[PDB]
Amino acid sequence: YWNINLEEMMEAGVHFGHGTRKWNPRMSPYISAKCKGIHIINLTRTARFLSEACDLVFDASSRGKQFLIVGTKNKAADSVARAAIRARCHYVNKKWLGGMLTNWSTTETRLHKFRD
RNA sequence: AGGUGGUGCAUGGCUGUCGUCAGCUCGUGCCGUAAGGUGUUGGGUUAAGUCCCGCAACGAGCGCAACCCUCGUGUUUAGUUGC
Repeated sequence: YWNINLEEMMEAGVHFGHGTRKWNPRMSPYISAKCKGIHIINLTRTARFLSEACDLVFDASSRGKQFLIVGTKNKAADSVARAAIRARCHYVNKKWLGGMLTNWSTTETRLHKFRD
């Protein structure tokens, strides 16, 4: 059991806090305290900044706009590969080649060469 | 008309030379105010930016290679002034 059964239940488990002394002083209003070296991120402001982030993507999916989910990191590669097949959107996974999001015209010629 | 008269530091054509060395560049996209740079760097590897990996680089063009000519094996076809 926890406090309440909502979205704040799963976020209060093992889904918060990361950086240890490698932080950027620009993200200062987005933290609570520094417990045992690790910087604990505030769940009160994340829930408000997740709401306005979920309001614009819902206002884009109703129109029929396309999304792109990038993730070349080893600890996030397997989760980025499954989430985009279910959503039918663009995704990068393996080695990141310089110029994929801007140079779509030069990289799609390689995709047509794969089909040739 | 004629000039093997001057000037190839006025020139065409052609050549040596470093060199067969292997480099020389471009499109798109990024970096910097900009001139430019990145790709043509790095780690190894080959005769060779040859190739692999890494990497805002991703691809491409000239060069390298190959395609052409002989030599080394055989096979098929045709045999004189060949055997």
